[PDB]
Amino acid sequence: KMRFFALQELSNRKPLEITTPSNKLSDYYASHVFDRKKMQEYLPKEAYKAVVDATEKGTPISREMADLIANGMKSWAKSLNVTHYTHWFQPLTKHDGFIEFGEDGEVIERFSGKLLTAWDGSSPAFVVDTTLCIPTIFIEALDYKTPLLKALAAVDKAATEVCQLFDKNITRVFTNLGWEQEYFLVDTSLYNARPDLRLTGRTLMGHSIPPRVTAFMKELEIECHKLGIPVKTRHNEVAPNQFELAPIFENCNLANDHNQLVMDLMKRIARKHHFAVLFHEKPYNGVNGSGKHNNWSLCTDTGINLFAPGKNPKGNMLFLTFLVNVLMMVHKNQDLLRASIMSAGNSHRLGANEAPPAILSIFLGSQLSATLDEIRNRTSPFAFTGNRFEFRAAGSSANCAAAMIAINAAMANQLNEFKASVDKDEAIFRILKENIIASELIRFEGDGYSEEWKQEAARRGLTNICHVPEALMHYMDNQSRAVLIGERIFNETELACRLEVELEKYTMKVQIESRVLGDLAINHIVPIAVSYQNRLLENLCRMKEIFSEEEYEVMSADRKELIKEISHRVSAIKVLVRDMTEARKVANHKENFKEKAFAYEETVRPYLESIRDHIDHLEMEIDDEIWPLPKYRELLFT
Amino acid sequence: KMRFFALQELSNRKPLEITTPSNKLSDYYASHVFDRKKMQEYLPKEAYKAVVDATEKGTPISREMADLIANGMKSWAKSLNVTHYTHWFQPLTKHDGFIEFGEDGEVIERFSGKLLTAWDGSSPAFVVDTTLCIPTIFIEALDYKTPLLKALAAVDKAATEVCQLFDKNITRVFTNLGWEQEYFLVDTSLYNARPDLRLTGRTLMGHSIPPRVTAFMKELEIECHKLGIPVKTRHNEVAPNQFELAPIFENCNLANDHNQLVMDLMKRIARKHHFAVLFHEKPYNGVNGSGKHNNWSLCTDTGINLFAPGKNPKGNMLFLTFLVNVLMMVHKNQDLLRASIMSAGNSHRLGANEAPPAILSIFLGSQLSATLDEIRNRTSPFAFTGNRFEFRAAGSSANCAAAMIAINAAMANQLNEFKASVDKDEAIFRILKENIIASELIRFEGDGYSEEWKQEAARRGLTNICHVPEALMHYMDNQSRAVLIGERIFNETELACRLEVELEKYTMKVQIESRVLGDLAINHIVPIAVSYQNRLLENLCRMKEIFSEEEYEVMSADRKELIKEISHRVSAIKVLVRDMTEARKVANHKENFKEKAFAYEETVRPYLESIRDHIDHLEMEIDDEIWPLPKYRELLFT
Amino acid sequence: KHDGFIEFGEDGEVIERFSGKLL
Ligand SMILES: Nc1ncnc2c1ncn2[C@@H]1O[C@H](COP(=O)(O)OP(=O)(O)O)[C@@H](O)[C@H]1O
Ligand SMILES: Nc1ncnc2c1ncn2[C@@H]1O[C@H](COP(=O)(O)OP(=O)(O)O)[C@@H](O)[C@H]1O
Ligand SMILES: C[S@](=O)(CC[C@H](N)C(=O)O)=NP(=O)(O)O
Ligand SMILES: C[S@](=O)(CC[C@H](N)C(=O)O)=NP(=O)(O)O
Ligand SMILES: [Cl-]
Ligand SMILES: [Cl-]
Ligand SMILES: [Cl-]
Ligand SMILES: [Cl-]
Ligand SMILES: [Mg+2]
Ligand SMILES: [Mg+2]
Ligand SMILES: [Mg+2]
Ligand SMILES: [Mg+2]
Repeated sequence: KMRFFALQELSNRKPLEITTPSNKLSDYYASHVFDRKKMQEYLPKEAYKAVVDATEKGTPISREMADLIANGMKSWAKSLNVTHYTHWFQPLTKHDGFIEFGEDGEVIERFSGKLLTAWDGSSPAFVVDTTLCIPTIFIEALDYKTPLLKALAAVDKAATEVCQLFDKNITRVFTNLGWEQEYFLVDTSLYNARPDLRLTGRTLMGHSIPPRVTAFMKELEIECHKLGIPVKTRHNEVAPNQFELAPIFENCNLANDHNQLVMDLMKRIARKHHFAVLFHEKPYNGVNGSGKHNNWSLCTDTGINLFAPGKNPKGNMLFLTFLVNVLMMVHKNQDLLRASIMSAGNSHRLGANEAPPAILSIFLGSQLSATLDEIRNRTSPFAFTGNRFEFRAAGSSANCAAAMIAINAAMANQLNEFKASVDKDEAIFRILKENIIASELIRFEGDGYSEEWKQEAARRGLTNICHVPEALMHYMDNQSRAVLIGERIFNETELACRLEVELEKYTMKVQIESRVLGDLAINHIVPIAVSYQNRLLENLCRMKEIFSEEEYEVMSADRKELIKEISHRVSAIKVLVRDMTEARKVANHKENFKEKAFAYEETVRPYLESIRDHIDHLEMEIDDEIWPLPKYRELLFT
Repeated sequence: KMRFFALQELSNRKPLEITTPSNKLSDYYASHVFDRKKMQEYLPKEAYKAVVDATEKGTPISREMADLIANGMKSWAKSLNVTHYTHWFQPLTKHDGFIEFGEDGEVIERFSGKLLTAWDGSSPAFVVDTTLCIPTIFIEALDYKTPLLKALAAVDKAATEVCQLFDKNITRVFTNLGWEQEYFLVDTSLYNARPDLRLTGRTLMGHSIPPRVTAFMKELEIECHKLGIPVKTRHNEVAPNQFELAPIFENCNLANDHNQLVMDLMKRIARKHHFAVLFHEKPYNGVNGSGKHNNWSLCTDTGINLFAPGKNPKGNMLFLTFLVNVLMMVHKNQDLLRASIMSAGNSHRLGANEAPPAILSIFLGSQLSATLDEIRNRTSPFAFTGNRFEFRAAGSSANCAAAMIAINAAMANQLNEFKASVDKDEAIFRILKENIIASELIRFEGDGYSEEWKQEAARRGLTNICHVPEALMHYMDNQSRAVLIGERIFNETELACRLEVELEKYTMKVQIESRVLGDLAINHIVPIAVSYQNRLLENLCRMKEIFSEEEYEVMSADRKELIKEISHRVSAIKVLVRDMTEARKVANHKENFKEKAFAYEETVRPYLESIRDHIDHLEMEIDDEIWPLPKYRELLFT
Repeated sequence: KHDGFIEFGEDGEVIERFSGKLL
C-alpha cells in the first residue's frame, strides 16, 4: 500500500534542469578550491613561498606562517560567501562561524592560523555550500589519512633509493592513483519503500541512460569540477541502474581525498534528484556487484612511469627491476592485500560476476609475460594494464586508502628488501632473475573464476579466504606486521585497534542485516502471507460445501496444496528467525570482540540466506496486488 | 490497482509545445552534423582536402592529419557547447569530457587525433545534447558496420567490373538504401502497468493522428533534420497506434547509420512525451505487426539507377543485365536472406497481416515480367518497385545492415560470377539468356499468403522455413558460406561466431518471454481469478440456503458452471507454467547454444500460446472492475 | 501521409521544393 504510492509517485518525475557555468572549463574548474593558483593570489609574497616549502616535501608550518595563511585563506572563502569552517577528515568511523568578539567589543569574523586536528598542508582546502573544509588528520591514529600518508612516504624513500641504481638523479618517486567508482541508483520513493535497502544498503531479500539520471550526472560532474576533482568519464555498467565514473589519476593521497569527497557529493546531489545512490558492493542479489578499481603507478620526480615498458622492454632495465618487484610484493603479501579490501559488504561481491575471487594473482599477459621468462583481460585481482597496474579486488564502498596503505607499504618493504639484497652495477640482474623465479607461483593468465584455478592455485600455495573474520585476522599475522609495523606505519597498539575496529564493523553490519531481516520477516512478510492464505482458504471453505466431494476433491486439489505450501514457509520462517535471534544472542555474548566476529560469520550469517529463500518463494506465490515490498523487477527497471 | 491509476493518469495529458527553428529548412538542417559543408569551414585548407581524399575512396588518415581534424572537430563541437565525446557504434545488439591536464599544470580541454575504435571516416560525426559522437567500428569483427562495409565494398567492385562491359567508364558503383520505419506507441503510464510489454517489448497475453502524437513527430522530425537524417515522410499505419516514417534514400551505409540512430532519437523523444515507442515486430497479437522495408538500388558514379528500365527496356541492356542478375541472387541465395532477417520477434511477424511468408520470391509484374520472357502488389519478400527493389521481409527492429550484408554480398558474388561466365561483346546475351531461364523458379506475382502457393513453391523447390533456429543455421550452409566467407566478408571463425551470438539472442529472448509469462500468470492473473471466483462462490453459498433445493438448482446452473470453468483454467495454468518452467530447466542444460536454441523453439516456445489461451478466456470471464492488466481495447485506443 | 518539402539539390545542399508533378 506504500510500495504503490511509490510506483505512482514516480509516474511523473520531470528531471531537474541544470546549466553549465561557462562554455570554457578552464573558467570554473577548481573554482571552489584554495589551490596554489589562488594561494599565490591571496597569500602574502612570503606566506605563499612557505605553503610551498612545506608542501615541497619539507615543511614545517610556523604558527606564524599559519595565521599568515589562515587569514589569507578566509579572505578567499569570503569571496564565496562561505561563513563556516570545519576540519574535514575521514576517521575509522562540526561547523564554526568565524564570529568572534574584538577588543573594542564589536563583533568581527576571524580565522586564526591556530586552526591548522592538524591540516594536511598536502590537500587543498575546498568550499562546499558556504563551508570552508580543511582536510585534516584525526589523532595512536584514529583516521585513515595518517596511515596512508606514512605508507605513501615509505614507498617513496624506498623506491627512490632503489631508483638510484639507475639515473643517479631522481630525487623522489610519487604515487599515482586512478580510481573507478561504480554504484547503483534507486528512485528515493522505491528505496524508502524498501526498509532493508535503507538501513542495510542492500536488499536482504527478493526474487530476481534515462533522462532523470543523465541530469543527475549533468550536475554531479559540474559540481565535481568546481571542486577540483577531475572527472573524466561516466557511463552505465553491466547491471540495471548501475553506473561508473572515473577521473584522471592524481598523487594517491589527493586522489583518495578526492574520491572520498565525490562520494559525499554524489549522495547530497542524488537526494536532490530524488534518487538514492547505493554504494554497497552488492545491492541486489543475482546481478553484477559494484566495485572500485585502483589503477596504481609510480611516476618518478624526473618523469618516468616506472611501470611503463615501451619499445624493447628487455632493455628498460629500470622497469624490469620494478615490475618483477611488484610481482614479489603481490606474491609475498597475498593475505595482507586480501585483507585490506575484505568487508561484510564486499564478501557478497568478490568471486563472482566479474569480481575477482579472494585469490591474489597478477596478470602480465603473453607479451610482457614470455618476456619475463627470457630470464588485457579482467577476471583477476591484479593486472598490468599497460604503463600501470589495476587492483580490482577493492570494494565500491571502501575507502581507497586501506587498499593503498597496504599495497604501498607492502611495496615499500619489498623494495627496501630488493635493495639490501642487491648489495653484495651488474648485481641487479642477479637479484632480478632471483626474484622472477621466486614469484612465478603468483602469475596467472586465465578464467580466474574457473574451478580450474580454484585448485590450480591452491596447489601453488596461493591462499584463498572467503570468510571475512578469518581473512581479516591476517592483519596481525607476522608477515603483515613485518610490513605494517616494520615500515613504521603502525605500532603494535595501533595495528591492534585497526584489526579490532575492523572486526568491530563487520560484526555490527552483519548484526543489523540480521536484526532487520528478522523484523521485516515477522512484521511485514508473514502477515501478508497469512492474509493471502485466507483468500485461498475462504475459497475452498465455501467451494468444499457446494460441490460433491468428488468435484471438490479434484477442484481444491492444487489450491489446497499451496495453502500447505504457504503454511509451511510461514512456519519455517517463524522458526529460522527465532533460532537466528538466539544465535545473535549468544554470539553477542562471546567475551571477546575477536570471537564475537567469528560467532556471526559462523552461526548468524548463515540464516540470512536461509530465511530469504523462503520469503522469495512466497513472493512468487502471493498476489502481486499485495506484497509489501517493491519487487526487483521494479527496483531495476520500473 | 495500477491499471486504473493509468487510465486516470492519462485523463489529462497536454501534448507538449514544439517550436520549429526557423522557417527555412536549409537553415537548421544538418545543423548538428560535422559534414564537409562545415569541415571546409573548421578544417585547415589541407586537413580538409584530406578528409575528402579519405572519403574519396582513397585514404588513409595520417595520425597527423587526424589530430589536424580532431582539433577542427572540437572547435566546432564547442559552438554547440558539447563537453563530452564518445565513440558511437552499434555492437552485436562511453562518455569522456575533453578535460586534460596541461604541461603547465593548468587544466585544458583537448581532443587528440589519437581518438580516430577506429572512426568510420565515412559517416560524419554528429552532436547530441552536449555529446559529440564518432561513428566507429568494433575490432574478429564484433560489430555490424565492419561487415556491412566489407559487404558493400565487394558489391561495388564486383558491380563496377560487370558494368565495364558497357560504358567503359564508370569508376565505381554506390549502393542506395531507402528504409521505412514502422512502430507503435503506448502511453508510458499504460505501458509500465503492463510488465510483459516493458521487458519483453511485446504483450505476452491479452484478449483482442491525435494531438499528443502529432506533437511527438513534430519534435521527432525536427531533431532528425537538425541531425542530417532527411526525414521525408510520416503517416500512421494500418493498425491502431502504428505509424511509419521514412527518409530519402542515402548511400546504404549512411542510410543505415541514420536509421540506426533515429531509433535512439525516437526512444528518447518518446519518453519526453509520455509515450513508449514499441519497435517489437509484433507488439499486439491480432493486428498488423511492424516492419522495416529496405528499398535497394545501385547508382554508378556516372549516374544511372542501374535498376531503372525506362522507355524501351530492351535498349537498356545494362538494366536487363543487372535485373536478371539480381533475379539469380534472390533465387540462388534464398535461405541466406531468410536468415538475415529471422528473429524471435520477427517470427511472430512475417507470414501474415501484410508480412511476407518465409518463402523468398521476387515480383516483376506483367510489364518487365512477360517482357523478360522475350528470350505493384505487396505480399512478397522481394518486389521490383520501379527504379529499385523492395525487401519487405526485414523486421521493424532489426539493424538494416544484416539484410544488406546479405543482399549486397550475395549480389556482389552472383555478379562476379556472371563476369566469370561471360568470359568466353555479345556473349553476355548467352549468359543473360541462361540466368533468365535459370532463375524462372524464383519469379512470382500472386497472393503470397495463399495456400495455392504456400505449396506451389514447395514444388518449385523454393524453400520455406519458420523455426528461427533452423532458418538461422543456414548461415553456415556452404552456399551462404560461398558468399559470406567467400567474399572476404567473414572469415571461417567469424561467421561461426555470428551464428552463435545470433542463436544466443533468440534463446535469451524466448526465455525472458517464458520467464515473465510464467510469473505474470501465477503471480498476477491467477490470484485475481480466485478473488473473483470467491465472489461467485459467496453468491451460491448463501443462495444455496435461502432457496428450495428446487430453485437453487435452477438458479445455480450457469454460476456453478463458470465457477467450474474458472477452477478449470487456473488449474490448467498452474500446470503449463510448471511444465514449462521445467522445459526451460532442461533446455537451459543442453551443453551447446545450438542445442539450447532448438531446445526452446521445440519445447519452451510452444507453451507461450498454451498458457495464454487460458488467461485470455479468464479475462473474458472475470469482472472488468478487477483484472490487473490494461486491456487491449485500452492499449489501442482508450 | 505527410511529406516535408525536403529535397536534395544538385549542389548537394538541401532545399524545400514542391513539384507540380504533385497535382
Ligand atoms: N598512468 C596511470 N596511473 C594511474 N591510473 C591511470 C593511469 N592511466 C590511466 N589510469 C586510470 O585507469 C582508469 C581506467 O578506468 P576505466 O576505463 O573506467 O576502467 P577499465 O580501466 O577497467 O576500462 C582511470 O581511472 C584512469 O585514470
Ligand atoms: N532509387 C531509390 N533507391 C533507394 N530507395 C528508394 C529509391 N527510390 C525510392 N526509394 C525509397 O522508397 C521508399 C518508399 O517508402 P513508402 O512509400 O513509405 O513505402 P512503400 O515503398 O511501401 O510505398 C522511401 O524510403 C524512398 O526513399
Ligand atoms: C565491466 S567492469 O570490469 C565490471 C566490474 C564489476 N562491476 C565489479 O564489481 O568489479 N567495470 P569497469 O568498466 O570499470 O572495468
Ligand atoms: C501498411 S505497409 O505495407 C506495412 C504492412 C505490414 N505492417 C508490414 O510490416 O509489412 N507500410 P508501407 O507504407 O511500407 O507499405
Ligand atoms: Cl518493523
Ligand atoms: Cl541483538
Ligand atoms: Cl512478478
Ligand atoms: Cl530459467
Ligand atoms: Mg565501471
Ligand atoms: Mg577498471
Ligand atoms: Mg509503413
Ligand atoms: Mg514499403
